[PDB]
Amino acid sequence: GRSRLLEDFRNNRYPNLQLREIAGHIMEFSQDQHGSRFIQLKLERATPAERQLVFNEILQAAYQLMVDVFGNYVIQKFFEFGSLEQKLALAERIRGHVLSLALQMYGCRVIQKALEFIPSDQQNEMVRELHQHTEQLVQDQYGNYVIQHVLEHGRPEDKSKIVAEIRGNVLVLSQHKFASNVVEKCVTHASRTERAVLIDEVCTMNDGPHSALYTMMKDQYANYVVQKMIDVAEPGQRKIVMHELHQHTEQLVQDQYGNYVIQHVLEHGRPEDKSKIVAEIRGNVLVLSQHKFASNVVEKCVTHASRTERAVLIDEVCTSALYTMMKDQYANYVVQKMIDVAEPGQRKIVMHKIRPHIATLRKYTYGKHILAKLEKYYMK
Repeated sequence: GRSRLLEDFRNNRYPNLQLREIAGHIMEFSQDQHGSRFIQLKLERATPAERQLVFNEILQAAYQLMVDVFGNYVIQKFFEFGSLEQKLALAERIRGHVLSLALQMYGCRVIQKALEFIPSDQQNEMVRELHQHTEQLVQDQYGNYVIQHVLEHGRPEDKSKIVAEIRGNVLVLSQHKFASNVVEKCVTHASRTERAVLIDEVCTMNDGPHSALYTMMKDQYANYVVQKMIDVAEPGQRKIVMHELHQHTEQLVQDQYGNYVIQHVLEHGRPEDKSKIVAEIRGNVLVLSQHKFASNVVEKCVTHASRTERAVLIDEVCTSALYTMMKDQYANYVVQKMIDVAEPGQRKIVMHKIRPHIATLRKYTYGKHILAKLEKYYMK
């Protein structure tokens, strides 16, 4: 059913086609996978008159195109390169349907592009329609992305309304697959008072099987919220959060999701918190390096601990444990990190233990990675 023009374009018959040559076929091209991309790349360098001619053929079906798999990109580009009254015309079609679009797969991207390029007075009239269903949007598969956009670029009063909607549900929404992204953006972009209240909510003692903080640290989605809370919490609330983390470090370094929080503390935390984590895995480097989840924790300890702590962690393996670790799929990366970070006096000891197995390492998958990394310092 395609026109001969669109079929020729898809078959690469017109290498230098222009927007003027597809007049009368803009709707057909916008709904085609390759024709839509043609309008996109051309929409950025055409005169406003040429854009207006393209805009004329899609105005009546603009609301249809906003949810189309391929036509929505043409609507997005008109927000990114169209004139003022064109964006006001597109925004007028969205008025009354902001909720319906924000919940759609491609409509949520049209809503984001709209709030990004339309004047502020139209952003306000559009974001006020979002505040009516904030609780519904933060948990939606696509509505949460619109709420995140307001938390990153909206007005502080708009962010306060979103924070107030999250208040009292911080624990539950942190564990939600999509609301966790919204809760994290609140901790990042709310005021220091608002985010201190949100952090304080999960710092309260509850009667649940685990504390609110410990439950979040081991949760699939809420642990990403804990990491952001650790970054921004004031020293008072920070000591409370880190205290709960230290009480469960042994389980967290091996948990499927808790190990990420431990890694975050090792990368960005205070040296005192890093030292207590190093002290916990100290004595178990061999076992934890072969663990599918705890191996990345041990690797971060070798990378971020102090020189004296690294010396003890590295010497613990040298007294063989290195052979078992080089043959392991997870512990292999721990050995390579130890070679890079060890002081030259201790690196000689590590390379002296790897030396008897050099001829056998090439059989293992990562043995090449070990030999190529040994070549950087061995006998140099």
